[PDB]
Amino acid sequence: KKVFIIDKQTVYQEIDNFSASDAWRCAFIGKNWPQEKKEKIADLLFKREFDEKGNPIGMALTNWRVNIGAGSYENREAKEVDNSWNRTECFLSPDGKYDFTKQAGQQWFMKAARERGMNNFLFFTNSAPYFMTRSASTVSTDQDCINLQNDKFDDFARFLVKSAQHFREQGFHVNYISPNNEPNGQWHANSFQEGSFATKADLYRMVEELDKAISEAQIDTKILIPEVGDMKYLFEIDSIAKTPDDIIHSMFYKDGQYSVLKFKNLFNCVAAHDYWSAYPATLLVDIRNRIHKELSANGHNTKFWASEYCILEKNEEITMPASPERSINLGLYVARIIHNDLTLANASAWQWWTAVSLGEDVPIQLLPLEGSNGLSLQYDGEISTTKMLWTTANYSFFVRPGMKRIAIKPTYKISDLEAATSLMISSYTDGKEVVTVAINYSKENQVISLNCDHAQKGKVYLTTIDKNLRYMGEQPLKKLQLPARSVATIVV
Repeated sequence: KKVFIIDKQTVYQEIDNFSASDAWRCAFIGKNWPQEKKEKIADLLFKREFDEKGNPIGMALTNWRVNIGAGSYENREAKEVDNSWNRTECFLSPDGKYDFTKQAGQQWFMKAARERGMNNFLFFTNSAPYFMTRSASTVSTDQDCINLQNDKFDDFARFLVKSAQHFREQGFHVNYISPNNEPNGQWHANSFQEGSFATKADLYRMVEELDKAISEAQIDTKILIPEVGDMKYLFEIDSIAKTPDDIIHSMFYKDGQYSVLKFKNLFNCVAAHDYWSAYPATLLVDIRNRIHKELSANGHNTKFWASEYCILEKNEEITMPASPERSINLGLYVARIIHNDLTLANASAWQWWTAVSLGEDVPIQLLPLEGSNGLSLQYDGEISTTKMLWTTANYSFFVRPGMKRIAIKPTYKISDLEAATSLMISSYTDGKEVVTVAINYSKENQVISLNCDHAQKGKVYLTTIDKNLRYMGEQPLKKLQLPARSVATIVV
């Protein structure tokens, strides 16, 4: 039996949110799906309530990422995005007129979120509007620099700011704008999707122009970068001048070549994606420790956000025919990413890629109605929750904006690396509740003692192969039973 002491006096990062993305699919669901199904998805995502038996109803996410379209849909007769799922409309047209009735399905999702008490939005782009680009398309045709014309950084910044301002004037708190996605990526090799490579010089200009545009508009919105596809780009990795690597030192130190710290409207936070660094455990823990080491020595109190992930990689832990065992394996694999982001990288936010998917790689899997194909999902389908939804919820439903991570140390020291394959646990508080989330990654049931001031009991919520964040009643803290292969949230 293991004993953990919670220390309310040792405080780490402030929590901003847990999030997911509306990209690609929500345009269809919000516009076409049956009302009751739409509403049900919205409840699983946003609604912070318990059902009749005391079980959380969903993730109750506290940010929502909206994909501002670049118009690969209007421009589709060009050499554009090659499929109907992944094309986007654009509010702005080449004549400079705005049509805010577009992106209707996604606007439905904004409205549904707000209705459920979640009014915190981030607007993100995968490309500048097709007509502003070098290739005349959201599909770029080189890796030289950003697929955006040299005199259109201001036009693009103005487009992004006007869109945010429009939605603010409709009552939506669009608090962040993310102008560039995975700028390290060789996007010109990919027509499945909108995209652009970009250099740090490109990124710096976008920050500079957005900063100016936000000040002119006087909107309460901040700029988030760089959304690198792999956390390795946060440090220097090659000898190629153009590469947007070395993000932390070059962009988020005051003497960095492309330091953005001076910009008033910068969100003081670095965003990167979890991709390709979640396995093996040695890589998982080392790279995330490095983030916190380098970032916290910048003397600026800069936050970190893990801003995109889905199951993309393949490995022995998660690559398997579909099964209830595969299902919980995926849930625990991702819960481990979450824990290490929060505790090693000290992340202030953890964000999914698309909330819904046809695969088993995010919170909600969409199943064709029987006998139907994948394209039929543009119109109607069946909602299936994954264990990833529930293991995220262990965190997201209970770890609310404004809470701070606090210390929870065992009596016997474990290494970051050893914890990753056995038992991971972290705590958070708003001064009224203390929330502890324990991952039992091992194949053995474990018993723990939770020492938390003078408290004797907590409510337990449990996700296993059999359980979707099931409420387990008030439990004695001195003897908390952690099933093998489970995530438990303990609320004091």
